[PDB]
Amino acid sequence: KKVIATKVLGTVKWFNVRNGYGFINRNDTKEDVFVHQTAIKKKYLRSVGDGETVEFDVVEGEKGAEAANVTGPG
RNA sequence: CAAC
Repeated sequence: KKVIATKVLGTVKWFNVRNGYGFINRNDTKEDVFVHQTAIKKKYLRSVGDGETVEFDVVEGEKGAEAANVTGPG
């Protein structure tokens, strides 16, 4: 729950709706961050598309950094 | 729920 960064922009590398997670590449550091489906703000009410630009917070999850509050840019 |  510890917030590391906010209003980070990134590109969805892939998001798998069967597994319910994917990875976003941060535009500011070029590092991949894990994104779980429950972290996406609202058929797939919580999903993002491969190649999409998204805005998110980076928080400290159980297994390291992860995306939170994932939305479109702006 | 950590490389599909």
